[PDB]
Amino acid sequence: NIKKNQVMNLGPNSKLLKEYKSQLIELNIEQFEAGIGLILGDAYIRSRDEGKTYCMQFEWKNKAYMDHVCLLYDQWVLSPPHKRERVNHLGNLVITWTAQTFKHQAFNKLANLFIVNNKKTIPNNLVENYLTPMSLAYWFMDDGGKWDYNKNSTNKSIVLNTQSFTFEEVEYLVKGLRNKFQLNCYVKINKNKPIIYIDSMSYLIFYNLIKPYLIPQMMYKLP
DNA sequence: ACGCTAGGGATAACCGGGTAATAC
DNA sequence: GTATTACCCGGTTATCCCTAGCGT
Ligand SMILES: [Ca+2]
Ligand SMILES: [Ca+2]
Ligand SMILES: [Ca+2]
Repeated sequence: NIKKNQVMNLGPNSKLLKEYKSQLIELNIEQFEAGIGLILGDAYIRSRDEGKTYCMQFEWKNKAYMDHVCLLYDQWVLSPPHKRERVNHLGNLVITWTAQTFKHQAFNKLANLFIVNNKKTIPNNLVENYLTPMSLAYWFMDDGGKWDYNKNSTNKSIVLNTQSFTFEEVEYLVKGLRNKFQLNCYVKINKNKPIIYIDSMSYLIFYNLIKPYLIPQMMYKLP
């Protein structure tokens, strides 16, 4: 075999790199299930060879969450998280962490569920067939948040920020969330765009499913 | 009198493209 | 000189959080 450490400094077209990539066949169960939530959430899955191979790009503010995701698909990620620091139009410095997998056919397994002809879509019964408690956990760590950010609140309502998807796509996601996980949720409007509102009634049932995957530095997102 | 929204803001993400390092 | 491609860019804004002030 070939160790990861031997190709953590070699160039992109390295012979030893390609032989290491041939040793890896598919994503493991944890990498696929989490991938679902990540692609629904904050991750970006892309092909440059028109569908032959795919890779995932990551960018987050939270260094620790970036570290956790990098460790997940450890064998798919060559480098440690890289730091950016950019100046925006106001003239403010913005600190963010970035990382990416190498391209590999194993990622086609994930991308074939979302990317159809360049543009990302959501299949009719995605949640019912593919979304697991682990998928919901990473999706929450990406898009999750509170409904009530007022200090001192009895409202334990969860929100999933899905402003990028169409109202139809989100409506279908709500159908899955209600049926598979018995969640009292529905679509709400924010900036003329859809979000998933989870009622405080289903908070216990939602928390129990995502407990065995949550990281401490992401516990602030919970009410 | 104050809980709870809808409205809003400066990000914290998401998109592709460019490049610099190997193979032949 | 052309193919390959992980790492690194810049464009750009929908995000997650914050809160005015509405509604009872
Ligand atoms: Ca997201
Ligand atoms: Ca996020
Ligand atoms: Ca976005």
